[PDB]
Amino acid sequence: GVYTYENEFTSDIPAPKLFKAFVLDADNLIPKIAPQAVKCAEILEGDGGPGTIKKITFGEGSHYGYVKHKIHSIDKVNHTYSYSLIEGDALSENIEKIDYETKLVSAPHGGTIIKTTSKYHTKGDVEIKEEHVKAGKEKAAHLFKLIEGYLKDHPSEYN
Repeated sequence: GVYTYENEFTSDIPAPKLFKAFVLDADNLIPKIAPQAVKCAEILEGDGGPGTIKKITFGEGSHYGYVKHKIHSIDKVNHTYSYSLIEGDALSENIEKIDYETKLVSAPHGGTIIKTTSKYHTKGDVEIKEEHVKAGKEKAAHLFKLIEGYLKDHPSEYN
C-alpha cells in the first residue's frame, strides 16, 4: 500500500555540527528558511524530543490552515533524527500522517552526506503520484542546502 523512499544528499558542515543545527536549531531555523511561508512553529510538548507534537500555522493561501509534526525518536550520539507529519493542509483527510527519517553521515573527504527517508500513509484508496512526490523531493533538497548556507554565513552580533 505505501512504499518508503530514501534520498541521499551531500551538504557542508560535519554530521554533528549540522545535526545539532538541524534538529536543535530546526525549531528556529525551520521558520528562518521560510518565515513568510508559516507564521511560527510551536511545540505542544516534547520541545524537540521523542513523541513531541509540533503545530505550524500558515497565514498565506487559504484564510486558515495548520500542519502538525510529531517526532518518533532522536539520537544525538548516532547523529540520527526521525520525525513524522501528523496533520497539514496538504495532507487533508485523504492523506494520513507521513513517516519521515533523517540520518546524518560524514565522509573522509571532509564533506557530510545526509540520508532522509519518507513514507506517506493513505486512508485506503486515496493515493498520490510518484511524479508529484519526486517534485517535492527537489524542493526539499533545495532547503537542506539553505541549512548549511546559513551556518556557512556565520552571522555575528556585531553585524
